[PDB]
Amino acid sequence: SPEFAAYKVTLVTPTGNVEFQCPDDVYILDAAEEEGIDLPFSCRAGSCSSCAGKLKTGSLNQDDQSFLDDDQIDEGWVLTCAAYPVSDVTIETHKEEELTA
Ligand code: FES
Repeated sequence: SPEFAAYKVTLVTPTGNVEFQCPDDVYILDAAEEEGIDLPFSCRAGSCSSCAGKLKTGSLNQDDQSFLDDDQIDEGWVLTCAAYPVSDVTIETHKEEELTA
């Protein structure tokens, strides 16, 4: 494993695609906000639905999230405030309304 790495993050938002580099040790949401991007959030701690998105391409680490159950992780759900990229990723944002619980 490299000590450090950078990953291309593409966010498909309701109003456009936005893209940015994200370090291996920076959450999706923080890397987006570093580039002026407006995403939904609240707790910023991985324990709610505000920042939910759907993984479309690549792989994510979500050790730091606690709200999504294993079934939801297997459905492609992502808490963008608690997810690190481990590859180039594409994520559809603003998806909280699709969650059941
Ligand atoms: S804002 Fe609450 S889990 Fe991300």
